[PDB]
Amino acid sequence: PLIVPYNLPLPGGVVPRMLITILGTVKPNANRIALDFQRGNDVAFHFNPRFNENNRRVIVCNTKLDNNWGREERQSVFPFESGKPFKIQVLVEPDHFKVAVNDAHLLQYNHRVKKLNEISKLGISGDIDLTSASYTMI
Ligand SMILES: Cc1ccc(S[C@@H]2O[C@H](CO)[C@H](O)[C@H](n3cc(-c4ccc(F)c(C)c4)nn3)[C@H]2O)cc1
Ligand SMILES: [Cl-]
Repeated sequence: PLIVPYNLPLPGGVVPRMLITILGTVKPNANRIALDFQRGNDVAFHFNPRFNENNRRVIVCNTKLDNNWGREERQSVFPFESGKPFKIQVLVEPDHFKVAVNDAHLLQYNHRVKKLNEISKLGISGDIDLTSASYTMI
């Protein structure tokens, strides 16, 4: 398995039609996972499954600019499961990141950070065994 937290460079930044695929297995009794598409110190797109936020499972998405988190976007569809293998696919579209988990569409996140070419790394962290992290053009 790859060492978590893992940094996946995205050479030249992201572009529409770029597909990022992450395979891993959630740890037993997981608490949290995060994907962080980063523009330097800023987080263009934070995708954060929370397994126990006041006894609810929720995905929180947000952007961090100059160390400040913005408005959260929340999704109660929660496709992750402690102990089980998952696939996350993040497709960059012109106006949003489009996320599918286990081949089912989950959410879209409109681009707040609009310099897509400057979003040139992806951090993967939290309560997973990480099998692979890669990208391709579709
Ligand atoms: C005013 C204010 C008060 C409280 C908060 S809470 C904050 O909410 C953000 C989304 O709005 C992020 O989720 C933040 N966050 C989560 C993680 C994280 C996730 C998974 C992981 F596996 C690792 C290693 C780290 N890192 N930062 C989280 O602290 C926010 C604003
Ligand atoms: Cl969290």
